[PDB]
Amino acid sequence: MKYNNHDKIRDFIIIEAYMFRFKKKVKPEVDMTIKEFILLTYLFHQQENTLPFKKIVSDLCYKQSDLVQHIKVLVKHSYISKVRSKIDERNTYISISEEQREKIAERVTLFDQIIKQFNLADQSESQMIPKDSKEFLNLMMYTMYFKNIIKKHLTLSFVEFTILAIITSQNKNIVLLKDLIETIHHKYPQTVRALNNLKKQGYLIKERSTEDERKILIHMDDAQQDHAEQLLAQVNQLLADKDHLHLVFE
Repeated sequence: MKYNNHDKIRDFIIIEAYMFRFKKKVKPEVDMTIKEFILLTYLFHQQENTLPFKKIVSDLCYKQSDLVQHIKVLVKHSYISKVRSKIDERNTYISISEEQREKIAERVTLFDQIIKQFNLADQSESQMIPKDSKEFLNLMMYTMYFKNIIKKHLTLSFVEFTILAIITSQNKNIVLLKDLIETIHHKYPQTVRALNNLKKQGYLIKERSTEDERKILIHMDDAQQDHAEQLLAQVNQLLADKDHLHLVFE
């Protein structure tokens, strides 16, 4: 009861789910945020001992407003220092001394270990999963990139799209709502609302059994299958030849 296709959409679904599990287990046990670990990973992997802030804003998928504070946190904690631009004085440059690059390196080595240990304790079934900080960074950026594309070219949310894709790969087979909810990382509220909107718009059928009214059946008829197919096809095109798993490094 999974996404039965080996395209880039499958990549997103797998990674998005992995990131959910990772966050769930790690965020409570560690005081440094995941975004903070990713910023440090980025900063570690690049030669200049000094860079323009706008370079970080452009290289990663985070909005600038979501970076300003974590830079402050990283600064406050001596991982980096900030210098004002001598040209457009409203701009900023981040500097990394030999002493700071060392504090960063150890911190990224810790992240490497956290990822490794998580993978060992996790149902690491797929080969997709990040193996170290650099890979984690890239795959995390892919989920953000995938999501931006969804809201730019479609009217559906990324959750509704996930659900549509999963059901579409069932080739007309009937799926039970509770089997669907059990298989995905998304919770009941979000899932049901996604299905109700998908039904309403006409993407799929959501009906109840007539003898065992307890079961909620989800599936698509010929027409709907066809449309969904085209749709998954368009999206896969949009993500075509982009080195989606290496948007930042390598």
